Amino acid sequence: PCPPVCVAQCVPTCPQYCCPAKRK
Repeated sequence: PCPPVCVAQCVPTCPQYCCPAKRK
């Protein structure tokens, strides 16, 4: 599951699938 720090920041500890990629 994605933690709030991943939603606000794409840190290295965060799961790649949770990182919010600014694109579409």
